[PDB]
Amino acid sequence: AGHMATTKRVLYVGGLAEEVDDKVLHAAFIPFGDITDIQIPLDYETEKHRGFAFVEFELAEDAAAAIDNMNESELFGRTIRVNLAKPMRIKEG
RNA sequence: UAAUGUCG
Repeated sequence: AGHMATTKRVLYVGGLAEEVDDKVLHAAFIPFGDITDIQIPLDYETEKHRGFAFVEFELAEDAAAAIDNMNESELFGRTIRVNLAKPMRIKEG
């Protein structure tokens, strides 16, 4: 039919600690399905983390299960938030 | 929960 939203197999993440790395999100997101890419962009002004990230699955049903089994979770002693990404020109086609 | 998806 079509994509679940303005994006496909992508998940926004927030509430992360400044110590969280792409290996932490990979270890947290892998049991729900095959991960295909991960992003943790720094502030682009001071080279520091902002407590948010993105994760991307090989399948869309794995991203839906990840929303259903990782939202409101807790990483590094802080509560996280997880959902599909907001509308914007994505790096993908 | 919000992005300049550290340019691949």
